[PDB]
Amino acid sequence: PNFSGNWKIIRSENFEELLKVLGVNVMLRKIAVAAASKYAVEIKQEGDTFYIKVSTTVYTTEINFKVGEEFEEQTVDGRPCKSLVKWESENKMVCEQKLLKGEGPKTSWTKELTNDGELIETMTADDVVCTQVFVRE
Ligand SMILES: *C\C=C(C)/C=C/C=C(C)/C=C/C1=C(C)CCCC1(C)C
Repeated sequence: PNFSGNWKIIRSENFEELLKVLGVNVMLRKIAVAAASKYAVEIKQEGDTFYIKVSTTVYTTEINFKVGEEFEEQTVDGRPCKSLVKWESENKMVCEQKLLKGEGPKTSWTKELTNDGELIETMTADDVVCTQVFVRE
């Protein structure tokens, strides 16, 4: 479908609770929550190949992958992982991650296009699910 677009966050839920699972201390969590209110996602999708640029006010990175082929990225708290994206439905993809070194919570993310034109991203650490909602800019 059409994940392609420039997406601006309109809602962020449970992000602090996710970072807490990930071991981030309280005051860095609060500043990161503030940073998540400026979270923007730029997506270019060509077939099952995705170019995704995620950014806040002072930081930007790119995540490029093809559905079904392993790649390397980082968890949201910054630890390197191996990742594999698969479709779950026409408009939703799920990414499973595996830490490259050491241990830690089981992390994953998802992206979904709703039939209202919203992008819904979730991020998971063990038990805790962060949900962020975007609209096209
Ligand atoms: C939606 C798909 C992918 C691959 C996105 C991954 C996004 C992140 C690891 C984003 C982290 C951020 C959050 C949620 C808010 C503060 C700072 C970032 C923008 C880096």
